[PDB]
Amino acid sequence: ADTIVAVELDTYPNSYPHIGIDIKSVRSKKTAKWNMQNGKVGTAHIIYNSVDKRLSAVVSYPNADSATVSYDVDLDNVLPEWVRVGLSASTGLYKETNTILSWSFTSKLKSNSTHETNALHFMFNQFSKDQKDLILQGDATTGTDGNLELTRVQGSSVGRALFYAPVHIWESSAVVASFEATFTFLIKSPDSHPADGIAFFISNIDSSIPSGSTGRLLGLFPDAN
Amino acid sequence: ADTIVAVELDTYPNTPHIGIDIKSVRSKKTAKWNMQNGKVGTAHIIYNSVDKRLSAVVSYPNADSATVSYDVDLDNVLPEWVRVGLSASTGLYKETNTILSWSFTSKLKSNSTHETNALHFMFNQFSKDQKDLILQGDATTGTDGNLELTRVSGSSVGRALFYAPVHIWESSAVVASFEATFTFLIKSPDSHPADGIAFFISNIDSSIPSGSTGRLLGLFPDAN
Amino acid sequence: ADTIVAVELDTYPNSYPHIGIDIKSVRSKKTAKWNMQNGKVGTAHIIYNSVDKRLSAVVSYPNADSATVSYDVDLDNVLPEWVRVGLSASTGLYKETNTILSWSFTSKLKSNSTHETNALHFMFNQFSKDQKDLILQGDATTGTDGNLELTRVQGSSVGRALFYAPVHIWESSAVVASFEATFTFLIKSPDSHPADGIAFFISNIDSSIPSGSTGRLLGLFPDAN
Amino acid sequence: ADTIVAVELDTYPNTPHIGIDIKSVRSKKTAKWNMQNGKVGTAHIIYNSVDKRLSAVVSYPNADSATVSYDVDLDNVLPEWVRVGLSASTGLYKETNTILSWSFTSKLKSNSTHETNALHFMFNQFSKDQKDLILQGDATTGTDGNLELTRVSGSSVGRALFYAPVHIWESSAVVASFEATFTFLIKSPDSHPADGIAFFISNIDSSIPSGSTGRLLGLFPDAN
Repeated sequence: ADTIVAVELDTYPNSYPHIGIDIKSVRSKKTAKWNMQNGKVGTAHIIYNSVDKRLSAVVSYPNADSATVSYDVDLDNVLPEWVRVGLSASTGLYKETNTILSWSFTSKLKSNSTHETNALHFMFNQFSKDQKDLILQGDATTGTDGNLELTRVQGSSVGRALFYAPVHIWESSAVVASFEATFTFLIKSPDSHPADGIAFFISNIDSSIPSGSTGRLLGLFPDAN
Repeated sequence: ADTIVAVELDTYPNTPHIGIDIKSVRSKKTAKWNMQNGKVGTAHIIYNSVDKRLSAVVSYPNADSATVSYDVDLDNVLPEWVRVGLSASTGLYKETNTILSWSFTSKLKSNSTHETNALHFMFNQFSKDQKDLILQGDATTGTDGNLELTRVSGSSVGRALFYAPVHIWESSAVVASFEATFTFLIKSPDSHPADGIAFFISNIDSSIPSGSTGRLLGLFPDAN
Repeated sequence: ADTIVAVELDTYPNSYPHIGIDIKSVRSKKTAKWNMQNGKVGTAHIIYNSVDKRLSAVVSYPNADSATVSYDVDLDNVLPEWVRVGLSASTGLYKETNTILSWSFTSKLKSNSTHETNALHFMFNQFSKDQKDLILQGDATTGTDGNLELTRVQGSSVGRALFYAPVHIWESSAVVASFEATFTFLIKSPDSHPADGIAFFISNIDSSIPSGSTGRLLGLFPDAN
Repeated sequence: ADTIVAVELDTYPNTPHIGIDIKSVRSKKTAKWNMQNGKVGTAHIIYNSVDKRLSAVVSYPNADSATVSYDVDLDNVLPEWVRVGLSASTGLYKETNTILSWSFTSKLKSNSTHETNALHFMFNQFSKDQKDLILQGDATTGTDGNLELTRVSGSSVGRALFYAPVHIWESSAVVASFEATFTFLIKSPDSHPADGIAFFISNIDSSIPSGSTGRLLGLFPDAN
């Protein structure tokens, strides 16, 4: 199975819409109430550092309240050293979209050594149709008004975009490793109470959507069971 | 008087450790520090308004690192606008408190989509006339392209502050965060020297209080 | 007199609206045609580096054409080493505004020395009412919807905002010095053909608006004469 | 075959200089280079679509710098998507082509308000398993935390490419710009060594052509 660490946002009535931190399981290690806002653009900000060992996520909407969830986890003990970072989404049987308007990420490995910092950073505010630096899985596509549609714009759609370059998320010799990620999303549905999930995840480099991970398995987990 | 939050590394008797001071010289949290005389050290200080915890690591090449953290809401402690700086004091010893590099980054992300207000600077080489630094006391710039916080040749305090006020919090921001790194060199010919260096954040017109020598680091006027 | 190097945008019928590079004089060293677009947000991008010694500026409008002007100048020979960088605007006798929606700047001094880079960077996407890191001159004010109004929102208004910290723009020991600046502006007028000027400028640290620098002297020059 | 733009520094006879090569090994522009054996050098390469000029500086500590520039519209030369890398070749000499650090930054700013697509990486320490680098030929990572482009102990070519494709141009961008810095160390025991290092940009599946030894640098298949 893949190793997944995910910060996910979902409305699946398994049980209000919530934001949750998932460490290797769909049974969230920590959750907080999130008030989904149909048709508004949301902003999710994920941050981690190895001195604190605290994975944290804030989701806010313009003019509305922020939902925040934090969880103590040492990712050294959870992930491979080299990973791929990406975005996932799964639709229930409703008409709705999962559009990502922008995605940026920064990883930093600071050594013991004076000024020895290794860093990766990418920022996408505009996705082209041939976004060669992204691995698109599922029903995910780019170029859609310069956006990335993660789910098919077909109920029970699942889609994922991973950044191409493997990311060195930790190292047995860094005094501080840290990453931060931010994406803006828009979830539009015609329906009153649509079931939908978006997640930012970190997995082994060769992760693939497990067979049958639709719905609240979010394109990441093969099973709750 | 001035409002100070500081991460300080010192060896003063008054009974080596790294410590977090929130407004008083009586450290809210300290860890044991293994001062390596003549070796270059690096302090990394980090804070964000989601976790509300101030953390630091000091490391030396060969891997003795020390780290300390304190959960504090700096909105409730600091003014909205602050100046940031480096401070140091020597007891009666021949010693240096050299800063080879210092960099800082501050971000306020709004609830508004495409948020960010940011400030960042990086000093890897100090000039003799370093106009973007406010030098207080015995601090000087330029000696080897470095910053000397105390005077190089027995009781000397010095402080360097970045010129621009920094916006460290704003009421509607979804996350405020800052980060600071500085590499320092404390070189004493004496084996067990009394010395202290600190990264601090203060009201924008902080100046060295009367009597802030020794373990008060140029920061505090008393041991309250 | 101050030393001014400015990239300015103006419609003063002295003589189409143009973008011009000004080195110490209001009599632009180089100009290009600019088609002012009332009520639209424009983006100006200024870049310089000391290897090329080419000061360049691009102004674009969403969906419209770009105006670009470039000029060979070695700023080592023009400016003091330490400067203040800022934004200026002057209105003719028309009703119109000069609103800056965002301003970001980056200066970098790279030494001969391995990894010896000094850098300053600031980004404002939101200006508060008490923007303590800006020196406001003239009729300039902040907090206006989180914007900076450079001119009074009074015909023959002049206003300027300078960043607080002196900037080390060059050095006799850097192998490459460079800066880049970007700001978004909105110029609204009710009038058909309003006369207005906006500039990004670099001056000595203690520059002030010269007495009587209204109109096409832009808050920078004391005289054409 | 592969499309190459390269900034190369070499000492091959074939008659020291830094040069800009746009698709051929016959440099479009060269300047005189004063190779300092055993000293660490730093190459800085810069380009933006407004000026449409590719520029480079190589400096050594003690200030011999060399610089070269060429006015070229890289949209008309390069594919839209490229990979970037470092390349080196040794004649028959004992020598190293060590890379101590390499960093790159690419930006595409749209006409759209709040533009930016960006990529940046910074390597100051290479790992033995450096999965974000594609190593070709004799190049290896990890030796001292460094990248060795040719093999360290007579005719060796090696190239390192960053994994992710880079978007270096887009048709609606108001300015595309990139920047590259790398510090290198060429150490030969021999006084006048034949060697060449290059920063290059290629189609994303460039590989070492047959016969690209010596002055062809692992980049070109012939002297055309």
